[PDB]
Amino acid sequence: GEWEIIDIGPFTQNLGKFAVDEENKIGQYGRLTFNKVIRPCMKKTIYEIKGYEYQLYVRASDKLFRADISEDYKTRGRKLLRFNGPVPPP
Amino acid sequence: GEWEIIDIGPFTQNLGKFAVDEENKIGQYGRLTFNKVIRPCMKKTIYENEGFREIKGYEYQLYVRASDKLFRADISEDYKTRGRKLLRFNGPVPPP
Repeated sequence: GEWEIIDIGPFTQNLGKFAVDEENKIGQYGRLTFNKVIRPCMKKTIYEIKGYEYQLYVRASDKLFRADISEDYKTRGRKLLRFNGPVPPP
Repeated sequence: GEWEIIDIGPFTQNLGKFAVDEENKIGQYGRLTFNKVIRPCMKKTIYENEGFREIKGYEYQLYVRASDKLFRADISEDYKTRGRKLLRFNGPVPPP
């Protein structure tokens, strides 16, 4: 596992939207409206690379949540691993 | 507030010792034996930007292994006073 901080550009905002979409299907937090992914955004590269994990602070419905997203290198499948909160801002 | 990942040498391990020593003083857990601060460790540099710019202090987000479990500890330090404070200590958490 190697870690880096990545920026919060539209590619990163997409992962936030994915987190919210997936959590909305699960329904534990009710109906969330995605607002924004905030800093800091972290990315772990899992090793030859197997895939990645992104740790995000996602603001949905004016609340902040922690979402972890896994991404497989070969298949490019993504999965929401964790989604909890509300948490205070970092 | 600029963030960076910091390495896990003695300064970092002693932030981890701080966190464990403080938590043990609180006593809500059974006695925690400090093992190690693991990667990643994040450092937030807190700047004052209005007027003469300067670094006021730092906040650190740590993963600390203690009694073979992992905990999350956030620590702030004021540079001028050397005031180090345990902002939060939660756990056990799953590994990053």
